[PDB]
Amino acid sequence: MASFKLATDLPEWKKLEETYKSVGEKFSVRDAFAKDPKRFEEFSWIYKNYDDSKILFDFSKNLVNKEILDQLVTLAKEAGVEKLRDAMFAGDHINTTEDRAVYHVALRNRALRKMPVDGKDTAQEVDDVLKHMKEFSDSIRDGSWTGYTGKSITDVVNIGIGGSDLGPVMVTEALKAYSKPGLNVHFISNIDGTHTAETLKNLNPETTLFLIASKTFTTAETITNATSAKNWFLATAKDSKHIAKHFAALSTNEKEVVAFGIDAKNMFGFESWVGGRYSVWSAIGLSVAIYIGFENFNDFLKGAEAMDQHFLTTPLENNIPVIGGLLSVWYNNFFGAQTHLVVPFDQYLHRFPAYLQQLSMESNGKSVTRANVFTNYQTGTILFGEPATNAQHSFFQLVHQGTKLIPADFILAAQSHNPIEKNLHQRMLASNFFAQSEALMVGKDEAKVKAEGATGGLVPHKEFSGNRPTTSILAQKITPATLGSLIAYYEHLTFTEGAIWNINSFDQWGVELGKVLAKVIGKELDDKKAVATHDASTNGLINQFKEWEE
Amino acid sequence: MASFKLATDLPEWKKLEETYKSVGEKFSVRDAFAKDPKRFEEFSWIYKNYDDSKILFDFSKNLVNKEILDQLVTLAKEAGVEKLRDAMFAGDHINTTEDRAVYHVALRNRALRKMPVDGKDTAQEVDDVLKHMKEFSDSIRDGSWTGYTGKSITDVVNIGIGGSDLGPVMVTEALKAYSKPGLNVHFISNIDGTHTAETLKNLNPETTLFLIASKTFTTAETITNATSAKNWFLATAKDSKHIAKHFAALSTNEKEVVAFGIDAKNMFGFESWVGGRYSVWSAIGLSVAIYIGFENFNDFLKGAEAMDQHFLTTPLENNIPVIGGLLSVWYNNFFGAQTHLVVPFDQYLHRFPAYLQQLSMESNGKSVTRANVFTNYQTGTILFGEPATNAQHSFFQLVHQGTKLIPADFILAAQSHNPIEKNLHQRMLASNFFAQSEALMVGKDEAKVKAEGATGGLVPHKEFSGNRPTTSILAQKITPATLGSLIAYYEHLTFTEGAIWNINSFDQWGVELGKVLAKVIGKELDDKKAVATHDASTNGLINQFKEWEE
Ligand SMILES: O=C(O)[C@@H](O)[C@H](O)[C@H](O)COP(=O)(O)O
Ligand SMILES: O=C(O)[C@@H](O)[C@H](O)[C@H](O)COP(=O)(O)O
Ligand SMILES: CNCC[C@H](O)c1cccs1
Ligand SMILES: CNCC[C@H](O)c1cccs1
Ligand SMILES: OC[C@H]1CC[C@H](CO)CC1
Ligand SMILES: OC[C@H]1CC[C@H](CO)CC1
Ligand SMILES: [Cl-]
Ligand SMILES: [Cl-]
Repeated sequence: MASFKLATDLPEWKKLEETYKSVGEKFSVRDAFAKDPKRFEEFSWIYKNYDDSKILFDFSKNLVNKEILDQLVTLAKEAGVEKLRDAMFAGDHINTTEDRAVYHVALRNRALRKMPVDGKDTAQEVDDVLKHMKEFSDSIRDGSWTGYTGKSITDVVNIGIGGSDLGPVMVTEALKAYSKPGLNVHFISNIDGTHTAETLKNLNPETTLFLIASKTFTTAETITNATSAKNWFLATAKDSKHIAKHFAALSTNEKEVVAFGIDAKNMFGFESWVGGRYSVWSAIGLSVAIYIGFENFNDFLKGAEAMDQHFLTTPLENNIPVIGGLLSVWYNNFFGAQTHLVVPFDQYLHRFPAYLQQLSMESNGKSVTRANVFTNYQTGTILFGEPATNAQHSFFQLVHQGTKLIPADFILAAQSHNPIEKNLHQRMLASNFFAQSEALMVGKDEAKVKAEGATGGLVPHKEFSGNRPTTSILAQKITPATLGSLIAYYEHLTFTEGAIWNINSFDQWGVELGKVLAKVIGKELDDKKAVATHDASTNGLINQFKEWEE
Repeated sequence: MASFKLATDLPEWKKLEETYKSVGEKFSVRDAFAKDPKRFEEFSWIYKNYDDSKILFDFSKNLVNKEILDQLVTLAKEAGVEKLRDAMFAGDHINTTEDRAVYHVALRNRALRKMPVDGKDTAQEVDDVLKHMKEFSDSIRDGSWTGYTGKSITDVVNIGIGGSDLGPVMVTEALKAYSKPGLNVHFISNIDGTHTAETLKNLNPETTLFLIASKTFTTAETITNATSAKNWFLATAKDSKHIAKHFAALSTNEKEVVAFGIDAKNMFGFESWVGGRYSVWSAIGLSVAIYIGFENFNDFLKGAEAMDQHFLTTPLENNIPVIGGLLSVWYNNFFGAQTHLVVPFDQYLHRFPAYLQQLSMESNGKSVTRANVFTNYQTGTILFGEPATNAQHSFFQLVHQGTKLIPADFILAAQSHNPIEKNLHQRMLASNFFAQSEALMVGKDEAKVKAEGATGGLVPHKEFSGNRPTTSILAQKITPATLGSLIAYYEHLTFTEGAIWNINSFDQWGVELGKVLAKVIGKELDDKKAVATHDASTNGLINQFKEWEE
């Protein structure tokens, strides 16, 4: 139970509103650098990972100074961010609406610290699943697990949706440099039959392995997809005994897995206290272990663990995910910026924004606090993004010259996995990273536009305001460990935001509703009659569909 | 030159502010349907395509009624939307800042209407490029254009970025059902050397054709990529005489193409008046014509042409792209919603939101009007999305239960290209389409939550406000023609928004800045000394990079 009801009840909230009007609204980043020669040092932090690799988190181009950050830290203290964090790590049931622990941090407890739920350590139970994952993924990779005709597996198809899909997708794409030729992964997720048809069309049943990924093992889309995949498999295999070499399950529900025809020995389990959008660290990450090997997957976990330790043990004023979360609150609640842009200067990370979009928005898109009252202040932001340099050629127009503040995170690795042409591409990429954040800060004034040759009415069109904020995140290399730390950064940022707003970051009563009105209409689409059971728009759309369907 | 300075000073703007306060803010969509039994008919329009196929645009779950829509139409008349549209179609130089025509509509002039720029008809000149495109794409597909060892082309690699990349990507993905076995397309765009390395590593130089897609033929990323691709090609082919069978260009700049080593005969041309984000209809679409055949590409153009005719000839109150644009203004400028969500219930259309994100934000992210003064009101929204059903399990939590208004467009085809399992998947997909928009409108009140079994503090967490607006777009089938119409709808919606805001939707001075910013720093990355020529953050980031680079 909550120590306060509303974020607006915390004394520092009004003080921040007043600082916004006196200092924040008209904040000049150019002036801040001129006032404070040490600003880069003061507003950048080096994170050291467990493997002694490093990531620089530079917040110094944000609309923040010492006064503002000190106030945000006081707000975090008033909100009990540390109390809630500590309860999370203690295994307390801080998912109050589902009455569940929130223990993705236990999934990556590779040190085997005591991490109890309901007074019982989880360290060994988690480790045992990882050992099963190692054994199975090793046998897929070395050919000792063969298909029904005695061939090594060449293609692994994950079937799942939401938290049972997007993490596997994003992480296999991100760490594809660590894959091996001849072993491919695929991801079926949409119920749209296109997804199944296009994915399976050119695969060989004899050498394809399915992972059916579902926490509940009841999700409409996933079980239907999995059934259609089984039918494809059997169209060639022509005997149900062959299923056992070709289908495994990633779930919390052993009874429903067995009911589907998968042997319990090929179920990779996890617990209720793993949220889908926090699940890639669990059995749900099996596709990643198969694609890049268990040891790389373990390194990914250890990266998360090291960031967890940083979050747990660091005073707020130097705690990197907390700082990111405080700046998000600053922009969301005081500037009224509705969005948060994440731009990886990295093609492997092309699905990173999409993954973070689920993490962030599904966590923090809430209107009710832990005191069970409605928020009349803003909660979760809308997170979006695409990789650079492409984004620079497209919606960066609006980032630079539009009327909306869009706080932005830019991410670059100093070293490429693909340093082709003697690192020419990489140097060009990095130059863009530095130059874009610089430009967003410094802008281009009327005098400069004139000096560059514009006259008369053209001039204002070529001006740039500057003072457009960015956070720059520079890693040495996007290894498994680094990616693990980067995701955990955003997990704990998300945590911080939710703690300040006093929401439950860990339920999802909208995604849960997502299965009820659809079943009602599904049955109406199976009947022949025109429908009149809904509002006129829903009826009209259904009836028009009925006239146009096959 | 403009007939007004600022949208806020059009007479109807202050009237719409008063209507927002009195009727708009607290608008009840449920009450609207109860008051008007004909609401679905009054606020939905069937669009008829040139091939007699249809698309239903249902706006009736929006926060709009006759009073509001009539005021928005008056606003459009005061802003001179029709006069600017007519000037666009006349070939006038409405891109005032670059002194260019805006003539993507001429690209899809299959009717060969008189469409002049600078007083000279473009119809035959456009048509002649399309004839070249047909000839070449036919020759790729029929194996008469062979590689340097006499083999059919199997892989076509477009190299380009932004406007020269995202349309080809999105449309080849969208129309993949119309492709043929054994002829694949790929898209290199990022400067990041990963993009080139991963795309080329398993292709055969003997059967790979490159299209270098660049309006200017000077873009740094594209020319660098193209050079690296030529190096890869020559590593196997050895003799540069073989380049003529493997490299073609899509460009306005013949001199630079020929300087690169591409024969002028293998340039597919277009003109200055094609903006990149409006360019897939031009030579830039050659990869589409190769992948799906010229006839399908031509059908795509004819769908756009039909929607152009609708936009040109329809009174504002019944003009479908104008209505969409008026609603956008309503939400952006009166409700203060910063975002616009686009969700295709269609996996083929997975890259459709990203394409629209460029179209929309790059067009309308501006702060200066055609009277060359700064705005005192919001312009372009932030457009985002992913396909459903994935999105329902990603971020729809926030759409349903968060604190932000997010106008959403949902798109479904009645018929799938892949009606597997006797259309089971398709019926399930459709059910979701109808149910999600219904749910966003109806919500779920406190009493219903109690009736469903929640007590005490759990109750508010399970409430849904409803009155969350959607637009539903139901097509018969996403054919080439349908997709052409759909993109043109969003082009003309974008046009409408910009016309009301009095901005130039057709320049992109932030994208142009980005293309000259990186070279300065690139030269500093080539020296190995530490740098102190910038602000302390930019210096700090460059210097840390230098410490960490290979
Ligand atoms: O975030 C969520 O809870 C949803 O995306 C789930 O992750 C998705 O609905 C799949 O649920 P399950 O894993 O139970 O099949
Ligand atoms: O929208 C734009 O203008 C950009 O995205 C361009 O398409 C991109 O910069 C590539 O330009 P070009 O086609 O001249 O290579
Ligand atoms: C072989 N599978 C064992 C699964 C294990 O019992 C579980 C772990 C977590 C939930 S269920
Ligand atoms: C064979 N290529 C000719 C290209 C033609 O001249 C052009 C058309 C549009 C711009 S340039
Ligand atoms: O073309 C591949 C497709 C896969 C799913 C089956 C399901 O019956 C149909 C064939
Ligand atoms: O591995 C494929 C890669 C492609 C680009 C060339 C550029 O030199 C290097 C090899
Ligand atoms: Cl297990
Ligand atoms: Cl041509």
